[PDB]
Amino acid sequence: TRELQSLAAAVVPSAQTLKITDFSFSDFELSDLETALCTIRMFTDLNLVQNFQMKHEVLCRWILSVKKNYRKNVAYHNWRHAFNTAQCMFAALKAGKIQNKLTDLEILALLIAALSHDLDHPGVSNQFLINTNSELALMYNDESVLEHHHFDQCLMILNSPGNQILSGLSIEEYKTTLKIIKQAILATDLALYIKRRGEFFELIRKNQFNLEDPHEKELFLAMLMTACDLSAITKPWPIQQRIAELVATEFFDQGDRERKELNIEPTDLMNREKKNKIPSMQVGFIDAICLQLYEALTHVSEDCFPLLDGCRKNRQKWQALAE
Ligand SMILES: C=CCCOc1ncc(C(=C)O)cc1-c1nc2c(CC)[n+](C3CN(CC)C3)[nH]c2c(=O)[nH]1
Ligand SMILES: [Mg+2]
Ligand SMILES: [Zn+2]
Repeated sequence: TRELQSLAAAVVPSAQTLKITDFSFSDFELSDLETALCTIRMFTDLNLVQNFQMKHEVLCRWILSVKKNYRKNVAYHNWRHAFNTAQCMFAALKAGKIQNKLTDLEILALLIAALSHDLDHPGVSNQFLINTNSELALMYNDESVLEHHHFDQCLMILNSPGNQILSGLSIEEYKTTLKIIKQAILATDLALYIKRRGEFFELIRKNQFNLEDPHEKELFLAMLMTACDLSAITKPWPIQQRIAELVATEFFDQGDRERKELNIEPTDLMNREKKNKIPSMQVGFIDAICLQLYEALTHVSEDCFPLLDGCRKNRQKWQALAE
C-alpha cells in the first residue's frame, strides 16, 4: 500500500496539462505516480469510469497492480513501455480521431489490453522460451507463448480482490469485453501481425476495407494494437534514440543467455559484439514492419498522420548513421 493512498487522494490533472493527447508524448520526465495519474485521466476522458461504474479506489488499485506486475529491471518490456503503449492508444483515439469509430466496450478493452499486454514479461522472446523448454511454451503449444501468459496475468489482476474494474459490467458486456481483450493482447505477438497484415493491406488497396464488418473491425483492432506497441519508432529522435538503447540492452541480454544456455552465436539483433549493425537493422525494421502499418492506419484515419511522419523522420535519422 502507501503508494495507493497517495494516488487515490491526488487530484487528477487534466489531459491538457498532462500532454497525453500528443503523439510526441514523453514519459521520461515523469515519476511513477505521475504515470499513474496519466492513466486515470485516460480512463476518465475515454468515458470509461462513470460509464462502467468504476470506483476510484478500485481503479487506482488496479493501475498500481498492473504497474507492479511488470519487471522493473527488464530494460524495455517494463511498465513504462506498457504505459507508453496505452498513451499512444489514447492519442490515437483522441488526436487520431479513432474513438468515434469504435464502441465503448472496444475502447475499454483496448485501453486495458494496452496497459496489460506485456505483464510479467521475462525480457526474452517467444523463440527463446521455446528453445529453453519453458513450461509456458509447452502449455501453449509454442503459439504466442508470452502473449498467452500476458493475458493470463491480465485476468488474474482483473479478478484480484479490490482490483475488479470490470465488476460493473453486465454479463453480456463482460463476456464481449474479455473476448476483445484477449484478441488485443494476442495481437501484440508480432508473428500474428505479420501473418494477418497482408489481408488488412489488401482490403485497403482494393478499397474493400469496411469497419462495419465484424471480422474487419477485429482485424483493425489487432493492427491498431501493433501500431501502439511499436509507437516508440514514431517518436521524436531523442526519444527514439533513448528507447532504442533500452531495446538493444534487452536483446543483447538475451543474446548473452543464448550463448550460455544454448551454446549458440546469437543473431545480429541479439549480438552485443555486432552492435555496429543497429543502424542498418533499424532501417530494415522500419521498412519491412513499420511504414506499411502507419501508412495503413493513416488511410483509415488521416489524423493519425503524425505517427507515420514521425516514423519516416526516424528512418532518415537511422539511415544517415548507417550509410
Ligand atoms: C538491437 C536493437 C536495436 C534497437 O532496436 C529497436 N529499437 C527500438 C524499436 C521501437 C518500437 O522504437 C524497435 C527496435 C527493433 N525491434 C526489432 C524486432 C522485434 C519487433 N525485430 C524482429 C526481427 N524482425 C523479423 C521480421 C522482427 N527486429 C527489430 C529491429 O531491428 N529493431
Ligand atoms: Mg509483447
Ligand atoms: Zn509491448
